Amino acid sequence: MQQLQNVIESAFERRADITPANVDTVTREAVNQVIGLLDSGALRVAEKIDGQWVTHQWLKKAVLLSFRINDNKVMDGAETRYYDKVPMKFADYDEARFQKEGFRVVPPATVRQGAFIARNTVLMPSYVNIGAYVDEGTMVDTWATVGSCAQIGKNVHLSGGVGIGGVLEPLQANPTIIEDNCFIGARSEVVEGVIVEEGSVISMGVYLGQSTRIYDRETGEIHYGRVPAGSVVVSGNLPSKDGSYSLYCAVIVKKVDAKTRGKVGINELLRTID
Amino acid sequence: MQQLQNVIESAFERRADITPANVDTVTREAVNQVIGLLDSGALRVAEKIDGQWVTHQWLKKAVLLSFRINDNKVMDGAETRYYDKVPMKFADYDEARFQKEGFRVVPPATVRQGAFIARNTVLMPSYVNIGAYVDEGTMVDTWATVGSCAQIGKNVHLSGGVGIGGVLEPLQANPTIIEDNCFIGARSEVVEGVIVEEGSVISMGVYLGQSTRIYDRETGEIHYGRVPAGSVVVSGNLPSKDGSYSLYCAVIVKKVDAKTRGKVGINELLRTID
Amino acid sequence: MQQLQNVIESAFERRADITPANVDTVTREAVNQVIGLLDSGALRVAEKIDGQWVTHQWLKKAVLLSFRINDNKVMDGAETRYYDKVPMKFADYDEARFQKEGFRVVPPATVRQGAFIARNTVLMPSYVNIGAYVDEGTMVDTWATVGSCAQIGKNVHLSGGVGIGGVLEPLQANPTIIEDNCFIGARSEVVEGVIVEEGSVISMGVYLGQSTRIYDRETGEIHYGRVPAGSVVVSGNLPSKDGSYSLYCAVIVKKVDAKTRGKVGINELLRTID
Ligand SMILES: CC(C)(COP(=O)(O)OP(=O)(O)OC[C@H]1O[C@@H](n2cnc3c(N)ncnc32)[C@H](O)[C@@H]1OP(=O)(O)O)[C@@H](O)C(=O)NCCC(=O)NCCNC(=O)CCC(=O)O
Ligand SMILES: CC(C)(COP(=O)(O)OP(=O)(O)OC[C@H]1O[C@@H](n2cnc3c(N)ncnc32)[C@H](O)[C@@H]1OP(=O)(O)O)[C@@H](O)C(=O)NCCC(=O)NCCNC(=O)CCC(=O)O
Ligand SMILES: CC(C)(COP(=O)(O)OP(=O)(O)OC[C@H]1O[C@@H](n2cnc3c(N)ncnc32)[C@H](O)[C@@H]1OP(=O)(O)O)[C@@H](O)C(=O)NCCC(=O)NCCNC(=O)CCC(=O)O
Ligand SMILES: N[C@@H](CCCCC(=O)O)C(=O)O
Ligand SMILES: N[C@@H](CCCCC(=O)O)C(=O)O
Ligand SMILES: N[C@@H](CCCCC(=O)O)C(=O)O
Repeated sequence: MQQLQNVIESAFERRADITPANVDTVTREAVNQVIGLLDSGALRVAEKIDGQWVTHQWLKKAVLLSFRINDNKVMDGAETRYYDKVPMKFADYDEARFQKEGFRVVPPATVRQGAFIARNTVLMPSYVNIGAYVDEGTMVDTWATVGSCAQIGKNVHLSGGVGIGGVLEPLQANPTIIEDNCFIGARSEVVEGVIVEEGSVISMGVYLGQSTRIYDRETGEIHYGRVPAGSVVVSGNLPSKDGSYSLYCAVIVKKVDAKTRGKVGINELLRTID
Repeated sequence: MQQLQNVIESAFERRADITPANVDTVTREAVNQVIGLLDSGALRVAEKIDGQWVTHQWLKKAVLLSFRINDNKVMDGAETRYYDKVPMKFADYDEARFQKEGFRVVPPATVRQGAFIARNTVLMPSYVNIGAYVDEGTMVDTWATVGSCAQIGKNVHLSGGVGIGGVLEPLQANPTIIEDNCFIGARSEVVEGVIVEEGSVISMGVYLGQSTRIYDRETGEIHYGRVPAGSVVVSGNLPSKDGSYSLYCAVIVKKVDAKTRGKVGINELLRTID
Repeated sequence: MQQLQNVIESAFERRADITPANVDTVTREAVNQVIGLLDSGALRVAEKIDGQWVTHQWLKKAVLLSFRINDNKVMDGAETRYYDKVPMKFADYDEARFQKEGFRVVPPATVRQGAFIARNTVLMPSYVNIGAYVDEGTMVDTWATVGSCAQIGKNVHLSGGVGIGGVLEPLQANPTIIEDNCFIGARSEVVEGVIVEEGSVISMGVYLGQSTRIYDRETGEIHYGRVPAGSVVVSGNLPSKDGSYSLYCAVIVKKVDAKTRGKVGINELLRTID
């Protein structure tokens, strides 16, 4: 990986001057290799280590560079045409590979090459962008989007119309991360490297970014950037000092319980069979 | 229907042990028949009877079982491939059938087999899941989603990015129902068997589930699970006891009037011609 | 343009009696010409003149008439079929034209014919409807929608799941307009001819329509229908007179600054190369 990491970090510095025509064979083959590993799950943009999520910036750099080294090509849709430079992950798969890989892909769900999809996941019509990692047993419901380099844990349920922030535009320092066993309610959005800790339940229409106050009504504590494991979060507002208006905020109303669990469970019958 | 209802309710009990390989010819043919009837409108998951919506649980059971009896197959997209077990409703249609059926399907709108689409409807790019029923003159605007088994009335307008809850995952007791002549504003969501009574207008960004308080500012009455016919609903918040924060709620601000009607009308010129 | 404007305004009056069969060759060829010009950018539905946006109603009329003069046709998807009357903009393009045109179209992004897409734009999977105009350097992120006749400025960033109001259904007087250099946050919606003035930043989950109060906490001034240039807008609520509840509103919390700019920048490396 040093043999790759090196070439990669070298080119990034020259990013604005590289183009699909002036790029040297070395750098091209390397970025190519790195994208192929992300696509495999062999490498991943962010990892939890010693109980801390860490970002491998050189891997974000390679994702970025792929856009400088590759040229667009016409892609043939059936009733229309496309012109883009990132290949479709599943375009070369056959039943054997799909069977071997063990996930379900509902038309017209789409995934870019360079994204990792784990066994036993179900992708309803949705989008998974380059460099993302989607772990085992997770469902990505209709019109949801897993942003560039985003990290989705095992057994997570991303409801309909949910958006998980990328790192490409706007440019971001760290990917967005949703830990294991979380449920993200319909039309909610999690962006800007916010971390939703495991086993948490985010309600519908909840918008979390670095400037969002996650208010714990119990303790009076206000969080920023992260949702403490096992929380149930809903939309609310906090009043101005004069009380003349109030602004949006996320409110932790309680810890997940049986009652909550009743409404957010994963349906095993929909998962992979034997 | 007893000849079908019977086999169906028998297998459901053995749901976890059935698989596409061990399933007996009988049960397979039956589930198959039942799905074909839902697809026709001949049967429907929930029906209003004596002015009460009622759920036919055995029909929800068959929808569920279809996922145990059928195996995935590679579906050929143009630029990509899919692997799933529910056929595409329109894959076998020709102009004659489309002409005869009388609705409009805008690419890349997609509908699963087992869903009923009525005459004179317009599907912008969106998703309609198995077992759903969409009645006459309704428009499903861009990126909207009609969840599994959901019931949509006649002349309804589901705006852009609207989501109507399914019953598959999370698993639900009753489907979500939107009665006739309702207008659901952009990016709103209605889930968990909530019922929106006829002629109601839901504003943009309104999220309704069983735990959502639908507050009538006029009467002071708080509803749960249903929107009284002819209401105009918008987002709001209710203050904590200490007044230190407030939480999301839906507010009935008034009864539909000419003024309202001015903003939510169906455009007949877009509907079917002669 | 008078030779077209004339025929157009004549037919519109007879809109309900025209059909794909009874329509005269003249009116057909004209509507056809007018749609071809909108598609080219040669004509546009709304234009800023003397620092005021103005709507060319006759052009909205032609868009409307196209739905009366054209008949549906089966469109062949790969795994499914469609039945509609507005052709796909890119169906006839080849690499040369795409290269010449200079924008990027990510599968399965879709655009109707009669919509203008400018050089150096990037369309992630999304929808651009007939008569819309999307200016230079703009990005339309995943699942966003540019409504019928909507006007999007240069270098604008429409985030994921964003919806920009159309004028077809419900029927609208004026198109929705987003001026140059604006950033519209994830899952927000701008409809009903509201105008977002240049260089403004709309946060996530902000819903703006004619009845939305845009409250300036600094001045105490409440706007309706427009976002003053350079504002940063977020969701909030305003309290009832009795203080027994509060209702949704948009709050201008500040003027764009370096801090803001840090979170909303366009990524030039993603744009067109040389
Ligand atoms: C978060 C919930 C699970 C509710 O938590 P719960 O049921 O365990 O707890 P409750 O006791 O009901 O609520 C605790 C407090 O929170 C408040 N609360 C809970 N949920 C709330 C909500 N959504 N809005 C406002 N307040 C809420 C309660 O009013 C209560 O108030 P208080 O404690 O002060 O008296 C629920 O609100 C929710 O968000 N469910 C998820 C909905 C969802 O996303 N469903 C997916 C849609 N299904 C589909 O198939 C869609 C398909 C598609 O769109 O494509
Ligand atoms: C609900 C409305 C129709 C407004 O109701 P109305 O116009 O009949 O009533 P009003 O008199 O304006 O409002 C009554 C009260 O409700 C409040 N109110 C109304 N609408 C409100 C809103 N959206 N937000 C907050 N308050 C609102 C008013 O401020 C007023 O306050 P009060 O009475 O206390 O003084 C409107 O707000 C609305 O939601 N319209 C629907 C918007 C929509 O979904 N459009 C579809 C978008 N069009 C497209 O083409 C999108 C395309 C795509 O996304 O793909
Ligand atoms: C508007 C912001 C940029 C924040 O403005 P800022 O960072 O310049 O200013 P701040 O100093 O943080 O905020 C000023 C005031 O507004 C409040 N505020 C700011 N943003 C807020 C928000 N989102 N919610 C609530 N309050 C907010 C602050 O709390 C602060 O309060 P006060 O001044 O009274 O003390 C941010 O909130 C925001 O909306 N960012 C855009 C998020 C977004 O849409 N990202 C796109 C997602 N990225 C992807 O890749 C998605 C992919 C996909 O979905 O497909
Ligand atoms: N907000 C998105 C934009 C992706 C752009 C991808 C492309 O240009 O191909 C993200 O950061 O992931
Ligand atoms: N929330 C959605 C999930 C559908 C899953 C369909 C599938 O697995 O094929 C619903 O209940 O309708
Ligand atoms: N709300 C949308 C509906 C578009 C309908 C287009 C069609 O019928 O083909 C708009 O006004 O743009």
